[PDB]
Amino acid sequence: APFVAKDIRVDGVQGDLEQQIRASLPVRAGQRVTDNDVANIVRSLFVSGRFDDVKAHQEGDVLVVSVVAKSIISDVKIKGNSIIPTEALKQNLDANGFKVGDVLIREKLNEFAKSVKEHYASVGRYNATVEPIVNTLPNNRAEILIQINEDDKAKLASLTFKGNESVSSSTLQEQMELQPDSWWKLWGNKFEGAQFEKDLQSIRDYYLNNGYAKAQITKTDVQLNDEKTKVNVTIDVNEGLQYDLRSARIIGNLGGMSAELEPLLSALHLNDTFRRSDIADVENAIKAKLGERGYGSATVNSVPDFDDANKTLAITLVVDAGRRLTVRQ
Repeated sequence: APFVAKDIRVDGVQGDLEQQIRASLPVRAGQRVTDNDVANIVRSLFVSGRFDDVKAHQEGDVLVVSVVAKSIISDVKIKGNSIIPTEALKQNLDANGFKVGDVLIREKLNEFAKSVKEHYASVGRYNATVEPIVNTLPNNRAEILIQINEDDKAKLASLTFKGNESVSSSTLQEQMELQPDSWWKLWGNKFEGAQFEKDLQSIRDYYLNNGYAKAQITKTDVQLNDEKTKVNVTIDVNEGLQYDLRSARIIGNLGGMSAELEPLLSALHLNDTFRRSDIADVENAIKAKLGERGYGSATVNSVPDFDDANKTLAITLVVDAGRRLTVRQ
């Protein structure tokens, strides 16, 4: 849709190149320009090889040209490398166009990372990870960082606890199967060794097996290492107040049985420190009991109610019994 380009902005870039883009622009501040002219700019730009993307529209009186330029490589560095010597990894980069000269092509980077993974596997580190990182820098440049873990893991260095008001470090780490100097599989990336999932329970269980029935575990850090041995771990825990059990009131669909279920709240110790494990064993018999009469899908669910103020807690075992059975011969 033709128009007069009073100004001509060029958006993607800085200096160096912003300059040469301008200097080659087939068009002139001031003239009026067709779709066709503008296409000519955009195609000329793409043919250089230098851009992942070029667009061009009118923004009032100015022809704007946005752009996204291939970075060029300032430093290449590798951490975690350890039995493929850096010499050879550096040689590989340099054969695959990741010399410092060069214009980074990002996809070839991931291809390169895959290929190094495949070499680590000809030497039997089938768990290796080779993840490349690109930090971008001004002047249309960037540096490359190849991160390598040749196994996952290495030995666990330190656990550290934050927000543990009342319970000590030393206590919680007896709750945990994972002790220092035992290994710490890190399943690449980002999903805590499976078994550490376990131990976060042990803990939750134990604040709940000892009053603190708000204890949410807040967050968890993992500190790797530069070389990818040793890791430091940090568990952030919010204990909250340490409640007590006053009432133990039941509801819902009990399939008659209210009868013989009410005698079950009884090896409970009302007006004493709350406890999940006790509260559970109730649900267990409640559920065994309902099972006798053929209700063996019955579901208990411990809702609560709080005196934060007066330090106590009101149990509401919502039950219901998934049908009765009746087999008949």
